[PDB]
Amino acid sequence: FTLLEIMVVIVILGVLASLVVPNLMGNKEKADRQKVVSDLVALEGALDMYKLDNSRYPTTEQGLQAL
Amino acid sequence: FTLLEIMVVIVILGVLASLVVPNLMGNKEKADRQKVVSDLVALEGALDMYKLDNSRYPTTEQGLQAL
Repeated sequence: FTLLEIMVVIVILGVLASLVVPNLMGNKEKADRQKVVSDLVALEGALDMYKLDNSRYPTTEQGLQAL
Repeated sequence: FTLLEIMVVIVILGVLASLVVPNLMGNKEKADRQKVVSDLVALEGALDMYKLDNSRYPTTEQGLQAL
């Protein structure tokens, strides 16, 4: 109640917490790439639409907000 | 491949098919006249030849087949 209730658990605690290694850190950073690479085709491909109707692309100061 | 391969072309299709107006209909009907007018001189002029040898023209029921 004081020893068995504790000492047995102290082991179970560390035995549990020791061999529980879920994963790494930084996988999201790899995801940031495709998130931007996905934009690349989506950006140029979307701009091409505007390059069709107005037959041209927006100006720098005009920015992508024109899209 | 799905949008640029299509949307750009949908425009090019209509832009092409829209400003391609070749000509009218009925010019052949005008040609039917000269085709018959050409016969007129050719008919009488040809009949005149028969009006020379036999000194006269063929009969109605005899028709132009006599020529």
